[PDB]
Amino acid sequence: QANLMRLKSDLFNRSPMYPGPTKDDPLTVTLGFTLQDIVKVDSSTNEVDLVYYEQQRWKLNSLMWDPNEYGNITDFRTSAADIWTPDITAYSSTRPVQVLSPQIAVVTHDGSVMFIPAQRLSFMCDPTGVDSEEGVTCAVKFGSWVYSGFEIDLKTDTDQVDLSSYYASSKYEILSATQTRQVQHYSCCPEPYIDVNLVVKFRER
Amino acid sequence: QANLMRLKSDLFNRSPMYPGPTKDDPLTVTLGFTLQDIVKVDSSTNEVDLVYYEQQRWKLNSLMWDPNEYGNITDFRTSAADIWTPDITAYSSTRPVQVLSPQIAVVTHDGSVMFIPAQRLSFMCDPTGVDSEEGVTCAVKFGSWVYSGFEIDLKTDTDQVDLSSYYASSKYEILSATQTRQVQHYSCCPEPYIDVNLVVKFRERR
Amino acid sequence: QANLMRLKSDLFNRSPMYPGPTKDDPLTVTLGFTLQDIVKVDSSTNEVDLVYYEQQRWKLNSLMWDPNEYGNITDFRTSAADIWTPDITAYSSTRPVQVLSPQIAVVTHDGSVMFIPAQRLSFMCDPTGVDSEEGVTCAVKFGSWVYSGFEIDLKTDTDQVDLSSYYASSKYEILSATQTRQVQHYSCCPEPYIDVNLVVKFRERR
Amino acid sequence: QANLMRLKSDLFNRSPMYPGPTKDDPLTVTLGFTLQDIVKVDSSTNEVDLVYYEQQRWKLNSLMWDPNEYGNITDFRTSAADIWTPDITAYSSTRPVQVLSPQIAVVTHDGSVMFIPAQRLSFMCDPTGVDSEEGVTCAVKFGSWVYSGFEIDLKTDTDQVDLSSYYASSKYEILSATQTRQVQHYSCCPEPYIDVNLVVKFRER
Amino acid sequence: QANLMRLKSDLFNRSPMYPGPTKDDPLTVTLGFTLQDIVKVDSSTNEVDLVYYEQQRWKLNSLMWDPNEYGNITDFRTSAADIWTPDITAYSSTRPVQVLSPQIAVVTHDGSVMFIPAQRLSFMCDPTGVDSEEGVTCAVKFGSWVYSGFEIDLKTDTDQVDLSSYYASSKYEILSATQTRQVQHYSCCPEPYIDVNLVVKFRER
Ligand SMILES: c1ccc(C2CCN(CCc3cc4ccccc4[nH]3)CC2)cc1
Repeated sequence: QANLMRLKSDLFNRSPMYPGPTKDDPLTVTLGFTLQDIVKVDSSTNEVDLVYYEQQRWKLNSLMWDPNEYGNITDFRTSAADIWTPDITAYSSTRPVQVLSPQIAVVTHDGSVMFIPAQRLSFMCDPTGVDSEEGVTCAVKFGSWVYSGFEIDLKTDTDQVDLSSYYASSKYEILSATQTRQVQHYSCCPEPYIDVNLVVKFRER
Repeated sequence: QANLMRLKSDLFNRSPMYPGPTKDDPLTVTLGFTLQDIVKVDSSTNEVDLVYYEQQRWKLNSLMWDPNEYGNITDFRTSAADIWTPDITAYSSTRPVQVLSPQIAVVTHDGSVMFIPAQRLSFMCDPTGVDSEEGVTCAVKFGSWVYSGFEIDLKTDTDQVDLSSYYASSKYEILSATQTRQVQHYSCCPEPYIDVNLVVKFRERR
Repeated sequence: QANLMRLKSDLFNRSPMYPGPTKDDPLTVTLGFTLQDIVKVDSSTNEVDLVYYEQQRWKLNSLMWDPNEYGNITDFRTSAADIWTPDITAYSSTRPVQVLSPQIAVVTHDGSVMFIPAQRLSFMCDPTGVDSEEGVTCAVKFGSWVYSGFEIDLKTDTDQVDLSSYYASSKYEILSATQTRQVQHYSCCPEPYIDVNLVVKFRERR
Repeated sequence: QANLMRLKSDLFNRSPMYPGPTKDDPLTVTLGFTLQDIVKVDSSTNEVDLVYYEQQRWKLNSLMWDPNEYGNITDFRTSAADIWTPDITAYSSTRPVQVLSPQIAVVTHDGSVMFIPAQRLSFMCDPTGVDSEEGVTCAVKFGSWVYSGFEIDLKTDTDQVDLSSYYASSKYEILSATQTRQVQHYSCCPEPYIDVNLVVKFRER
Repeated sequence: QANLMRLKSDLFNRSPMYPGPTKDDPLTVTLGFTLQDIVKVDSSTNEVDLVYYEQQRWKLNSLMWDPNEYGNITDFRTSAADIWTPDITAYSSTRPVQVLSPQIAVVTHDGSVMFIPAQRLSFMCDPTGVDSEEGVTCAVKFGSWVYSGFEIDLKTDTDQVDLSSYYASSKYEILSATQTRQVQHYSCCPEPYIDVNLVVKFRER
């Protein structure tokens, strides 16, 4: 207990928080989606509600330590407020995202961080043809709101969304769910922007 | 009031907060559910709303004291923000949980903590057959979001949910309610994962 | 303004906040309800919404002062966040209570505190028979969530709920509204538990 | 910018916040309503929703300064959290009031404060007869929750609610809107209770 | 990293926050709208819900630095709470605006600030004729709530709202969307007030 208290004090109370990446020191953020349920479909407003959990991973040199100096502690859990977290947001949401899980991250001695928020998201989708055999395709882009591809490099481990935790008695059946890295340009900035496109094909069970 | 002010100052202002359990220092958390009401059933979205209070108890050596050194004070009440609390959550919720009670915990001189938040939860459940004699079975898993079974040992005193405070004029009658501890070794890694599966069998009152 | 600034500084900046009552130093809290309106009745979920004022009164020796030492100031108003407040909650609510008034309390030189939050509460009630001449009876208990009768002694001035401020053009007419103090004993602990049962008999106007 | 930074520091960092009025030092608060729209009417719950802005004015000696000592600055804007604000509330609301504007106040060198929060309020009103030619009359009292007329003297500039900003394509048309000050006296206590009774007569367009 | 941590410390911890503009030191705020979707239309309450990005740009001398003194850092990202932000609000909203993006701003070495909050707004609009070929015209004014045209000079880059990110499968089709600067005079003091009128002509798809 004493060694962990000493580690947290040395990492967070001694030095200031990580101020975010720069062009000279970019950061790689790996995203992964686990789709739990398509809760609601609104044909009158063209909104679809998803329940999912987003796995986020990044590495910081400022969060590194030698386990031998801290009673062989290799990892710990801390409030997400105690550390820097990437500004990953849905680009086509219609309501503020609702958090369904505790905001706690796991820090490893090599500086690796894992943050897995469970969320409910309302996003822009026309559900016409959901009642058919062919179904309907919905798509939402996830990315850093303010950091370009020069500061935050977004990645996926696989393009396959995890559907092993998908609610078996859901109103909607998943036909396909993919997560793809895209490099986009905007009438904003000449720098490239990176997003992860979550594409879900579904129909009424 | 002076002895309690002195105790709170010695326990919270002198030392930093408990940083959570580790594999070398695991923590046992006892979980208990008291079901008060099945408020809403949504057949179009497959959501069911429960009102219940979740009893949580754990013991910390850092929260121990000698009552004789603090005017024979054996226990006290403090804001849940002043102490560490386990990250126990519903794994299949559809809305952020709503708190219906003050966020205050009871600390005993032996280091025991009791925190009983009253909550309204919307979770995933197909209520088809609720209008029948047989009823319908809903299930929701509770556990630590970030800690494994090597850090947090989640347990239940009984597998029976307390139904003594269940609303008598509820729209739904409950037929059975169990709280069972489950160990899931199947995930990735050699570490086990623990959860309390709250299983409720219910039907429309008649 | 200078004398009040000096008083608030001496009462709040000099000493830490009151840490709550103990068995050795209990606190009496007087509770009173002023029913303003029965806003909503939900026959499909068995929820009833009330708008009421909850008068709360307690006395603290730490909040006492001599008016002669502070320019003859006998009382003042302060944010409820600057002082300790009792954890009085509804035992059968279905939604987090909504606050409709500023969270400010009145402190008197004898240490008396007056806190009257205006609230909207959704609680468990079957409103079947509200459309009848006889009406329907709803009940909701109020009490400390974590303190027993040995730490917080809950009291009422009267058995009657103040209906003088009840909305005259409400959808529902009040036939009777009582607030009764109840002492309960549970098998698990020897301490008595106190609650105020708010019982309201009402029907659809005319 | 330097003179304003110096003024704010001298007014807020040097001295503690105004502790509120007393019987010996009473404060006059001038209240004014600008009705923007009657959004919703609920015949099943007897609730009416208004969108309006509430002009509040008071004067404090602690907020006075000599413009000549601060680069001829006669007034400034500050967050409402930096200053004391009166506890003016609706006495018959059914939902917590929703704030539609930034919580910023204007302070003048003579100690005058102007705070104009834009709000959405749900209050108790039977709207039976709104669909008729005669319309319906709704009333809602506003006043200090904890201060009596001996501490806060509530006033109005006019009896007329400002309707110059009322939404022209509203579902409901305003037939009359008064803003009248009332004194309530009791036999028990010598303390008067002051309120501003906002009375609105309206019908469906 | 070290140079950025040093820059943020020198800009925010050394000096107090920007206290806002004055008549003697006015500020130009550039406003731009990117309409993403007309989510909801409520014919019973006369409310229309929009999802848009509000680009805000201003320049402060207090936020200037020499990149050469800070490891050639030309820009950075910081929480909107760490800096002053203009009180730009919708004048005819019916609900508190909902934020759909992280509250982070970009600061450039010349003192330029870019803040782009993504929002969901419910505002006053009669949607009668939306089901027709001609459609319906909705308008909503945006401006500083407490600052006059003598303190905050509101500007636009173009008269045209960015519709390149408008949801293609929306329930409503955009016929025209303009953002125009207006100098209006209110019932208060003789100082002019500036706004940006967002006018949207739309119909059912
Ligand atoms: C402490 C002191 C005052 C108040 C308010 C005073 C103004 N009243 C509207 C009219 C009113 C009723 C009423 C009932 C008891 C005593 C004084 C009262 N004044 C609303 C309550 C609240 C808390």
